Amino acid sequence: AAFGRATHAVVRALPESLGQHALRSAKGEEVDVARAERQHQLYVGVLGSKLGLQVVELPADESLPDCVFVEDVAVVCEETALITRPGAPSRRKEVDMMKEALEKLQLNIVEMKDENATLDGGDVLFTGREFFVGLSKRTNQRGAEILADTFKDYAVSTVPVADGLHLKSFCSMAGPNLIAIGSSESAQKALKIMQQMSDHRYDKLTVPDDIAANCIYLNIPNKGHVLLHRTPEEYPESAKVYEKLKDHMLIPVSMSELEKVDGLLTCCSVLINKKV
Repeated sequence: AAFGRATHAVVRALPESLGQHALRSAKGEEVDVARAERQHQLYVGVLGSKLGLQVVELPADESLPDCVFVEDVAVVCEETALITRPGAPSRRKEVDMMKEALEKLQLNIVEMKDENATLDGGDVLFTGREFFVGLSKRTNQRGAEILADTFKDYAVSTVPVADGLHLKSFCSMAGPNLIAIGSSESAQKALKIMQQMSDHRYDKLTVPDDIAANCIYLNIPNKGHVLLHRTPEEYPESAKVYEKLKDHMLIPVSMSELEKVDGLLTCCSVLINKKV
């Protein structure tokens, strides 16, 4: 029915191999794995206990150190699940535990098994109206075409993404017809490419920190517009921009330890709307 409706959330536990062996763009501090596990169980508890989603929590795999970032292996729109082929070849066995979880929930399963196609679902921004697929180092044109043949009801457009990023490294849906966007020059150029290719005017929400533009919008029954954004302790200037949304229910979620391995808020869940 409404945009942002979900009943189910597919998540995955963190391996202890994440702190040394999961992929990171930038060079920085060592990853506290136990602090990354406590921040991820607060996130699952927002979706499961505080919002009432039905949580499938997949077990961790120590040979897959990026198995927590489950948005990259599955794109779900309505009841059709596109099982993606990820751009990193070491992450391609994370589609095995996802495919069992989404056919236990009885969705329609389309597998991206073409050997020339890559797509990360963190390059996929679903606006409710249409799809924007970021062309990056993890997602080619052939993976964007397989996403277009899977979802034939929706317009699929391509945007170039600057290097080492996903498309949702600087943007997400913060509500119906509302795109949160970072204020860097790679983020602002990509929003201008996305606004000229669409039929619709989207309302725009500029936050100063680019990683803080990744937020989770949810339409939850008997609670309304729900926005999961980053904390004021992490990013103070971008959380006061989120506090101007007085119709939204704002939940601050800390994700400070998974940000060292470029993992953001949308990357750790696949949100499913299952109907009757």
